[PDB]
Amino acid sequence: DTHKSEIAHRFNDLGEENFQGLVLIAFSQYLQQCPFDEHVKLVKELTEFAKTCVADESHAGCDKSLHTLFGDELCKVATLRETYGDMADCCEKQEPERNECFLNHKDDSPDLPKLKPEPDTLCAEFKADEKKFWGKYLYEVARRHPYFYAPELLYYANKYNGVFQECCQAEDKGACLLPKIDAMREKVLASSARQRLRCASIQKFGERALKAWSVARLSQKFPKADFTDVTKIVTDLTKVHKECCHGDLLECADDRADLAKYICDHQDALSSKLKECCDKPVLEKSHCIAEVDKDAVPENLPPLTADFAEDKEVCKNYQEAKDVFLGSFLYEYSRRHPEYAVSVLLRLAKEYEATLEDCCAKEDPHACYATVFDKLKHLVDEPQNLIKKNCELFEKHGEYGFQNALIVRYTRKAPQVSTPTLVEISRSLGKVGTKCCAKPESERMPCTEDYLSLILNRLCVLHEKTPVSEKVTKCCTESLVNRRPCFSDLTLDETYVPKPFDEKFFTFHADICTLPDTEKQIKKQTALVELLKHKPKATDEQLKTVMENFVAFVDKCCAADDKEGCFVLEGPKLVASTQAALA
Ligand SMILES: C[C@H](CO)OC[C@@H](C)OC[C@H](C)OC[C@@H](C)O
Ligand SMILES: C[C@H](CO)OC[C@@H](C)OC[C@H](C)OC[C@@H](C)O
Ligand SMILES: C[C@H](CO)OC[C@@H](C)OC[C@H](C)OC[C@@H](C)O
Repeated sequence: DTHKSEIAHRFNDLGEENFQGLVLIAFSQYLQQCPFDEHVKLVKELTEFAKTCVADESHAGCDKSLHTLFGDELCKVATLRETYGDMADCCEKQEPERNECFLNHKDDSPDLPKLKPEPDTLCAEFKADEKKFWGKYLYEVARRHPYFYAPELLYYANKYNGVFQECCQAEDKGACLLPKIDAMREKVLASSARQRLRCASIQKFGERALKAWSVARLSQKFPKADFTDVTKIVTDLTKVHKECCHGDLLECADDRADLAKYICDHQDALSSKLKECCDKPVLEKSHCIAEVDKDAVPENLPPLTADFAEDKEVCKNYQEAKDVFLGSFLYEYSRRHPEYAVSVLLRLAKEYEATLEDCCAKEDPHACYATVFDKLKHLVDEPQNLIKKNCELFEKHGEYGFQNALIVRYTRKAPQVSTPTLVEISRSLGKVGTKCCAKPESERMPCTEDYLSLILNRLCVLHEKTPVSEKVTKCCTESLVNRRPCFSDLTLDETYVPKPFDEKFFTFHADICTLPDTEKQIKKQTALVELLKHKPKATDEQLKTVMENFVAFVDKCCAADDKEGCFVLEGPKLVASTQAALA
């Protein structure tokens, strides 16, 4: 009834600016290939209707579900079948099947042109119309990242406004803007891959998967909070995420504000670090809570062995409520160990489960489970050795070299995967050395495992849409928690049948010389994957040889008088020599 006017409710809660930015973000994530101009028209239609409903909630159609009015507007796009083909058959369904149908067509890899920041243009547009400028930013990020966490995206537009405000008054605009745009881009991609994982985890493993993970993570952040408080916040947070992942962006933002306000209302029970956040306006306040540091572990917490090893009544407590007991173990263990990664803590709780499953059936269980922490130690040693061996590799070779060593590893593990994905994934895995290796001791394992989760999740998303490795299938779907170690344990796929040498990847036109350093690296790393797809067992000496000849060749032609001529006429020599080197 009254609150059947969901659209009026949302508009009242969020205010017009946020309402519109959220509706814009929604259209952009569902119809990633429509122009801004079109999306602005749809947002204005729905805002105008919301305003009619606010004035009068009994107006016709004002009682429809917000998500229904929104799906109806999507279906009312004339080019819908021309552009999105099958997507239009979504329209023939009732909700919530219609939406689940639309969501299915969200495109994780839409391959839209690269935005190349032209600072003077950016600044002319920003000066012309600040509000259109920000809209075009939301649209452009949102269409590229159809699962971006919508309220954070509103936040980024507000935050970076100060950028343009200061930078666009300067004469040397590009010196001011370009470093900041780079940093903006960094946060955005980080944020995107994080939200992508939250959505994949809900969709492929269930809401409970994301809850477990959140319980670990918040217990580290708010180690003084009570289990029941963590539980309340995680559930409310998981609803917010499920809503954003399902395209319910207004309800998602509305629920998040409520959560931010609840966390500020109760900060004394939660963390003293929250004081910084709580006098801020709503988007910054939520951002600031999402980013707050771990509070200090309180004094006087009993040793974990008191409740979970020494205690003679573990088996009783576990059999009486298996799930609460493990949840509680997870909370207790997480609060005391901010230095452990979330997934390591989840792996610890699973192994603990396994142990009690075995131990409680036994004659005398207490003797069996009392040494459980000795059993668990390997789950902490292995991530540690991973980090140790990889960080020395990274520092021995630097980022690009480290990327190249993972190119070799990953092509072997998953040779069926497409070369652009193996290059993209391997370059990100190597950047995990750049982001994590130099961090403090108590940050290295959380940082390493968290970025590995984000990048393997990106591999799983791409792969699940066009499956070509049974092994990558296995590691993606068998267990969210064991993804990283499942991937880590892969050896050369002995099932794989080598492809013939693909020469095009070792032959070039003159415009290779003109490429940015990154694109040049990508060309080389692409060649590298191709070497291995052809000869997965090539020796390091062969690979270095080929790649040294490759760089040598490009140098030589790029320095020629006739570049094209040297590439085309000499190019067959690199091909010939490369093959001779693989004999
Ligand atoms: C579609 C329409 C532009 O005409 O809305 C986009 C606009 C309201 O952006 C909202 C976003 C939160 O703005 C950024 C801040 C700094 O104004
Ligand atoms: C209001 C604001 C929403 O993003 O609060 C978030 C805060 C409670 O924690 C975010 C934290 C990093 O958990 C994310 C996990 C669930 O992947
Ligand atoms: C909210 C809930 C307990 O009430 O916490 C999640 C609980 C099932 O964690 C147990 C354990 C970590 O599960 C291992 C799986 C989810 O990876």
